[PDB]
Amino acid sequence: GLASILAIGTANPSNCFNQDEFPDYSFRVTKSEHLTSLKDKFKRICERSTVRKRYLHLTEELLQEYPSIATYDAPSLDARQEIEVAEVPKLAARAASRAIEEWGQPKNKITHLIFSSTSGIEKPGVDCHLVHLLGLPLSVNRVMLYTIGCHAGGTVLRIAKDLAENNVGSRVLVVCSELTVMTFRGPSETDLANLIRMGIFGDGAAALIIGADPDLSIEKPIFEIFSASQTLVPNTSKAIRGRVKEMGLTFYVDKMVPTLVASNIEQCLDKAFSPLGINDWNSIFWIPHPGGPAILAEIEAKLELKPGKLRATRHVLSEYGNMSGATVLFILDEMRRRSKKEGKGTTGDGLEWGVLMGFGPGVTVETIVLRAISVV
Repeated sequence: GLASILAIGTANPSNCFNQDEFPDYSFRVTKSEHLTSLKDKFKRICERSTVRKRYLHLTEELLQEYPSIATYDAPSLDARQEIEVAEVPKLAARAASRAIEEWGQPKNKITHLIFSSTSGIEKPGVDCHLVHLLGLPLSVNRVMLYTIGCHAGGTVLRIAKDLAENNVGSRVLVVCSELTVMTFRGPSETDLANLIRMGIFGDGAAALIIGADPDLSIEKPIFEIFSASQTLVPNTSKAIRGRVKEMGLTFYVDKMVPTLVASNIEQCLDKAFSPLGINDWNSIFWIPHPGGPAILAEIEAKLELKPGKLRATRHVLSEYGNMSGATVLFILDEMRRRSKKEGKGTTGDGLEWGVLMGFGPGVTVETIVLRAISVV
């Protein structure tokens, strides 16, 4: 049958930053408190973000130990790499442990590992580090995806489906582990995209167990991955940009990205749901990647979605910020948990069919058709 999500675990850095206090904090540790005009622009960015809290690995203590990271352009990649090759696997392990505990099965039955990370590019990779941290079998088939990034939630589900469905008895540990250590830099009037980034983006790791043909005596499917499509939006390379440089990972998101996504989402939805004869975008549950509040606003407006469709998505954006590829997996967890707490008939807010969408560099749209499972 279809590749099924059997368990979902999440983890965040232990340090929590309230958005109210973040402009004061960020401008102090980057020695920028004298840039009162720029700090005012960032408070406004933070007020419109709809982000209330984020978890960040970067503390004032780490910036004091690695002062190059607190600047904008100073050579800092070695420092960032030293932090992330250690921390990306550790956070991944915390999320994978929660996923494996919910799953309830022994780690000997994990046959595949898909690991997506922006950070910690190294040989051997954070996928190997995770195998040794979790004590996974040495024979686990690994797919290490470095630097995708924001659509990676859809990417790992697309790859997990084919691995799970082509290997009888296979159980796929999927992990997205995202720290902002690699992209964090001091504020500048010469980089608006990075002001937005330092307002919206938070750290997090989400892990899940995928298998086809679960043993229903011991395993509980939460969602089925019905189909997975990727597409490029034509002539939109350069709309979402990042390069690994001596200053770490650079970051650019164009102000037109909300419009570009909303302008293309209908084609993706039509290709995904026409085979099912589904047409009404209010009749399916929604897991859109919350790049920011503007992208969610434009999707709602364009598809004329009812006021509550994106409740789960907005909750995760508000409570954790944008955790890149991990975010949609956090939203899957939020949706199934809210569904149980509100006594809905399915894991997908009482609805049978759902869409999960990643938006990232390309510009790339990852469209996953999910089937919810009946709760009783």
